[PDB]
Amino acid sequence: ADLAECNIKVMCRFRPLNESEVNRGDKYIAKFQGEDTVVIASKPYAFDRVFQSSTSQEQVYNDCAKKIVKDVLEGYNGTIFAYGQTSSGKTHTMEGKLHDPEGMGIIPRIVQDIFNYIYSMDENLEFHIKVSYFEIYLDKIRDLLDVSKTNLSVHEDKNRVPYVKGCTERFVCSPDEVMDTIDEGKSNRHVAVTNMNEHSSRSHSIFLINVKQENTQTEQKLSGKLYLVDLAGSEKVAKNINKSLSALGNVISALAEGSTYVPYRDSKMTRILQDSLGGNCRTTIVICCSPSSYNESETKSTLLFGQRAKTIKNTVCVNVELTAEQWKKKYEKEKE
Ligand SMILES: Nc1ncnc2c1ncn2[C@@H]1O[C@H](COP(=O)(O)OP(=O)(O)O)[C@@H](O)[C@H]1O
Ligand SMILES: [Mg+2]
Repeated sequence: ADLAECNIKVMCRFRPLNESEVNRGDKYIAKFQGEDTVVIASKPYAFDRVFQSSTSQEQVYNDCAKKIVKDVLEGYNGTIFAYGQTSSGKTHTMEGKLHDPEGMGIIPRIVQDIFNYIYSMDENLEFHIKVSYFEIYLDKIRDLLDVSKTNLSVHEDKNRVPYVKGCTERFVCSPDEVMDTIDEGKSNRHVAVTNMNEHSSRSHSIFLINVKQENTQTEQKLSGKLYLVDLAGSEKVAKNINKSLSALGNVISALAEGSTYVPYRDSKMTRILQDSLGGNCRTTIVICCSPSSYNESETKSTLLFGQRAKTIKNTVCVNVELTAEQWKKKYEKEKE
């Protein structure tokens, strides 16, 4: 009818072994079945989809993000975030070779698709797309489009949904504008960072696409937020090196158990993704793993996080906006 309940989608992507791993006695320990199951230590883990090391960027996008883009275009909130220990393949998955047609990742592909669609519709559909690009490090938000603001606050919008107050919101009209924006952010992130390899492994990168469209015929306004997240490393020290990752794990556990209380507040990361996790949003998590034997423990660890998240259910619905005028017309036609 109106709204529907849906599970969080969880895709597991293994990457091929790197030079480093090959040089040691590292052996490929992932055994594949069908295309939804992977075996590690004579144990099966079934997901919505399992991607082998040979799976191309393009394949991942089609099986994972293309659908999200379609929902967002329909007025749905969607989220996609990569999860896994450092070097498992999160950035490669979400970003890839930003401008390489064959090597680019989910984000740049989603950007092209959004505009391909728009350029297809008639003039009756008017889209207003603004983007934001910030990062969360040590529980503090920095705007990648304006690095001078380094500790932005999370507030609630008019519809009581979490949002980074005061973060840059660029209005874009073409893919190119979004790409330049993304290049601008990648670049500023280096400022005041004394070691990008370590920094990025320990920080959260969030790219937000706010899509608002209005139909002149139907007189309806739809709006959907699209979070594309490149989480910090899930590896442990005894416990998660990233407290924010401990939070994400607790939130995921609470939801998966059906507990009335969910610790979203433990970190602003989990507060920003509050709607993505248990709310009005179509979320897809891509857990990234190393097929390496040297990494077997972190992998099982990652596979479990995926198995829990998979059991969570959201109650989503299109996000329509009506004026008091439009609202009453319908109210009357219904109050009949
Ligand atoms: N699926 C993959 N296929 C080929 N190379 C990959 C794949 N995933 C990761 N890599 C490579 O592995 C290294 C780890 O990359 P990255 O995605 O940035 O890891 P993470 O973001 O999880 O720390 C990089 O050099 C990257 O290009
Ligand atoms: Mg990374």
